[PDB]
Formats: sequence, structure tokens, C-alpha cells
Amino acid sequence: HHMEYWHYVETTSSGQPLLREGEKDIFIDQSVGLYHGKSKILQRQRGRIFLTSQRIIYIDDAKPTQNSLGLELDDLAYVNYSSGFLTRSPRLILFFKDPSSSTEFVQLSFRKSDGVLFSQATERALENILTE
Amino acid sequence: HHMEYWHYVETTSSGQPLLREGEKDIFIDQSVGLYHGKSKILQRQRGRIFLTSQRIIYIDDAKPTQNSLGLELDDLAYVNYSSGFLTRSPRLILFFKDPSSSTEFVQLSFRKSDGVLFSQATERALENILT
Amino acid sequence: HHMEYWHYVETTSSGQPLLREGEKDIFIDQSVGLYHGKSKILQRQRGRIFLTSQRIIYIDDAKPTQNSLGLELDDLAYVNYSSGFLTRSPRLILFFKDPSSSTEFVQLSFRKSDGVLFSQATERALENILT
Amino acid sequence: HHMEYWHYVETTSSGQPLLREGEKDIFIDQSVGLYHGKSKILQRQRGRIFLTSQRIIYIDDAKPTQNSLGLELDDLAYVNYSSGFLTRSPRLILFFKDPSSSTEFVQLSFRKSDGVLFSQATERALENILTE
Repeated sequence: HHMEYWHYVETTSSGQPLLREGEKDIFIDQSVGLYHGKSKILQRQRGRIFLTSQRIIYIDDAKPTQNSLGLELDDLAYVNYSSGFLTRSPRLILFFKDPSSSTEFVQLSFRKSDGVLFSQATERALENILTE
Repeated sequence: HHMEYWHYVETTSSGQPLLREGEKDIFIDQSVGLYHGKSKILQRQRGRIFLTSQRIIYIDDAKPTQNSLGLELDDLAYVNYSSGFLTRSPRLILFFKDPSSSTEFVQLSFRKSDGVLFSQATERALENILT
Repeated sequence: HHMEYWHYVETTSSGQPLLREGEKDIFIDQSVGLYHGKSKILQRQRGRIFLTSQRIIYIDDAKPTQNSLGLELDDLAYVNYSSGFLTRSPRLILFFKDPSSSTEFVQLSFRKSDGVLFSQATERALENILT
Repeated sequence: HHMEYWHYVETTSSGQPLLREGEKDIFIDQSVGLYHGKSKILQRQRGRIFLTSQRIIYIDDAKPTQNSLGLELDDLAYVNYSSGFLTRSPRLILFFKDPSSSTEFVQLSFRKSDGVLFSQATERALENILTE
């Protein structure tokens, strides 16, 4: 289940995430869907994606105050961009430090952008945490 | 930087590695080279690669008692096979649980086989450890 | 759009394809599905895949005398194996010499094998035609 | 040999390509190296790359009037972007309509950019020719 790694995120009525003390937004993209391993996360297929200094946050388009999710950058070891040759959309693949299985990873799927600026910003934000 | 993750492996002159208490031989392949991230590990470009129940072990062809190295399966998180379209040889990429940088990962490069059987065995060996 | 590139293949009721003058059986794999570009070919999702000296032939499991198709090796330019990290199954991707669009290419999807032996045989069969 | 597919291109002293009647530049990138199949093209490792309505053109940094090369878009069937996971630089892979072997293809290697805008423009320019 994807909830071992993802946590619930509160938002305003308008779909703005409520961020932690000193947590700052770095980048945002639109119309992103989530995967857990190779499978779509049902009902989390169209949202805005936010990168912060601490987290990747998915804000559900349809029900932002219910279906929004967060992932800690501190739980990640690598991110890898995949450009959409076999997949309909380009994908950003997130690798965890401590997966329960190699089947457990996340993907962000970009339906209205190539996802390149988001992925580049995420690579940098991850590297800042890793190198410390 | 590769020595953060790999350890020295004692062998014999004929290239037989010293295994641990209860550590079992699973699969071996020949003429493998090692990468650390995108770069070749310089003195480790032609060796046998050995999968055990606990480790991946590189046994150097030219200098086995000196240049042989081991990696704990317990330090890995994911594995990915790449078939060699843009690389001279197929590659098995290994991702650490705890990399100091996301530029640090392992590749095994298969110069005289396709590396499929070795990669499949490693997938299974790693999954046994994770689960 | 896939019917620009694939042709109808006559079989028998037991799923044996009608081969041409001097056309020889090279390799077969089971439980394969077909793609045209990124999309599944709808009635061609479970069949045997057959490499001959001249063609790749899909023999449909459910309706072999109706839904079986052939592709000329002479219409291909490149082949690429993808190991199935993000796809449920490994894929063999085939690139046409003369695509109407660069969105048009073939995939074979291997549901009950890794497709390596079939892919390796196809690489060789295609190279024989090209050279 | 890479010269079955590539042709000589004339330039000005300053390294500006001399274009055909009605041929127009679409995009340019810098610090690109060439591959023929998996191997570097020696001495064609640092140049500007130009996309035109008809061609991809490599302008050699060191000797532009001698070592510049052109490829016809009409000789291509596909282009594929590869994002630099195993390769030091991202790559744009060019597939020919009529290779003599599957070992014969070209790569553009991007040493000072991610090559994304160039690759996107090339995909579009190719598609215009293919669809006719």
C-alpha cells in the first residue's frame, strides 16, 4: 500500500497546501497523476504537484482537502526522469531509502508538461538533503 | 568514492574468494567490469562476478588477491537491467539504500554475456533480503 | 493504423500458420501481446509470436483463423529490448524503415517469459536482412 | 563509416552555415559532440548544432570551414531523447530510414544543456516531413 510512504496533507478550500514552519515552495506543475510501483493510484490521477524544501506534495484537483498527499524528501535515495517513449506521459521515478520490496517506488506522471523543470528542481532539492 | 560501499575481499591465488559462515554460492558470470556512478572503476575492468546469499563479489582476473571487492546485498534497494543500446555492453544498475550523493550507484558491465541470468538471480537474491 | 504495416495471416484451426515458399521457422514464444505505438492492439493481446526467416507472425490464442497477423522483416530498421521496469512486461520495440508518423512503431509484450531469447533471435534475423 | 549519411557543409569564416534556397534555421544549441552508433566521432566532439527546416547541421568549433557536417531530415525515421542516466550527457538518437546495418544510427550529445528544447524542435521538424 502507498500509505506507508505517503502522508495526509491539509490544504485550504482553494487547494493551497498548509506548509510546515520554515518550509518553502520551490516549484509547481499541473495535471500530474500518481503511480505506486507500476500501477496507477486510483483517484489520484489529476492534481498539482508541489516541490518544497522538505517534501513533494500532491494536491488533488477534485477533492484537495481530502485526497492530497505528501512524501518526505528525507525518505528518498534517487529520482530518475523517464521521457515518455513507452509511456503516454513522461515520468519522474522516486526511489526510497528503505523499500519493503523493489516493487515499492513512486512515479509522478506529467500529462500537460514534459515534467523537465520539475524533475530538475527535485534532483537539486534531493541532492541538498543527501549531501546534508 | 566507491570504497564507501565496496569492501576488500580475500581470495586465493587461483581466484577463489573467502566466504563467510553460512554464505552460499548462487551464480557466477565472467568478463565483467565495474562502474561507480557513470565512471569505470579503473583497476576493476575484467573479473568474474559472483552472487552469494549475502554479497556481490568481484574477483579480479589479473590480480585476484589484490583487486577483488565485495558489496553487501543488505546495502541495496533496487536493481535495473539496461540492454546495451547506447552502451557497448549490457549493464546491471544497483541502487543503494543510503547513497552519500544520488550520483553514486553501481553498474556491472557484461562484456562476454548478456548478463540476463546473473541479473535475474540478483533480483531474486535482493528481494529475499528486502522481504 | 496498425494495418498499414501488418497483414492478415492464414492459419489452421489448431493455430498453425501458412508459410511461404522457402520460409523457415526460427523461434516461437507464448502469451505475447501487440502494441501499435504506445497503445495496445485490442483483439491481439494473447498469442504465440513466431519468428521466421522472412516475418514476425502473431498467432492469436482465442481466434487464430481470424485475428492472426504478419509483419515483413524487410519493413524494419531497428529493434530495442526494454526490460520492464515501468511496464508490467518486458517489451521488444520494432522501428519501421518507412513510418507514416514517428508515433508508429511496434511493440511485442512478453507476459509469461522475459522475451530475451525471442529478441536476440529477431536481432539476428533482422541483421541478416539488412546486410 | 559516418559519411554515407553525413554530407559536407560550407560555412562562413565565423562559423555561420551557408543554407539552401528557402532553408530556414529553427533552433541552435552549443557544445554538442557526435556519435556514429555507440562510438564518438573523433574530432567532431565540440560544435554548435543547428536545426533547419530540412537538415540537422553540425558546425565544428575548431575548424568550421573544414569539419562541419549535415544530415537530411528526409533520411530519418525517428528521433529519441535519452536523458543521461548511464551517459555523462543527455543524447538525441537519430534513426535512419535505410540503415546498412542496425549498428548504424547517429547520436547528438549535449555537454552544456539538457538538449530538451533542441530535441523537441527536431521531433516537430521531422514529423512535418513525415506527415508530408
